[PDB]
Amino acid sequence: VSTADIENAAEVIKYYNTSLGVLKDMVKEKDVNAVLDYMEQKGKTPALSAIVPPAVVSKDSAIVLNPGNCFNEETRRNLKQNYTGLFQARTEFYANFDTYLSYLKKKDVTNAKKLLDVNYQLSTQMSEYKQNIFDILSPFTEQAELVLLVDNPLKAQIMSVRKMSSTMQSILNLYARKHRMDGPRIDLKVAELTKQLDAAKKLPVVNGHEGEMKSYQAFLSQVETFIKQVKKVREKGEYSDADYDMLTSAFETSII
Repeated sequence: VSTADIENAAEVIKYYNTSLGVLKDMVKEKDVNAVLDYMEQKGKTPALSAIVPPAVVSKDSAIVLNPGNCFNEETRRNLKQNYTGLFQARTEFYANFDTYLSYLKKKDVTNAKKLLDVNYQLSTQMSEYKQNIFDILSPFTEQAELVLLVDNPLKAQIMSVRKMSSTMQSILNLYARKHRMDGPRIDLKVAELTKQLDAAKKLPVVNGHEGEMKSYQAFLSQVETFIKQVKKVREKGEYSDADYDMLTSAFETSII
């Protein structure tokens, strides 16, 4: 591991961290759910008390649209394509909301319903582009970690926490798709999480890191609790915010 390797690896992780924040901001799943819920309700009643969450201005678009040469050209292309597609779908989704309200003002329920249906599809697309970006990055961030943790006696444990935390967040982001739940996809990701947890459970005790070992095994126990909760929620027939918040809370406690 040279200084060039280290810089490269840092740049990869930098881009991931910026991406995590940007995608959190650009697809706020509960806000998107809220927009769609208001659209549905406004077609039934005036829904006079509602204030739908406004679309925040894009931050760090200069960074995410310009992935560096720490990624290969194909990767750079695919990242740019997915971000570009995301920003376009999001623009449309929010433009369409305004137009929808104007069709309703004109009593044009027929055209309003069609624009609602288009927005359900744009919501799914936004979420797909977001997950696509994480999926693209995953192999490269794993390589970057190996460089940065090369001399760290807890590299395997550290990497397992980072990997499983990403998988839990991916499951949360799917679960939040209230209007178009992909049950089998959630099950697939729970099976990935389970494989990660099985791998983690094989790791040895590292001598002289008594606190870190305790911390790590508490995390593993919480991951197992999370897996079991997601399975129980998957036996139910509809999304609920209570279930989402239970799961997100289970996640947050694991990373404390």
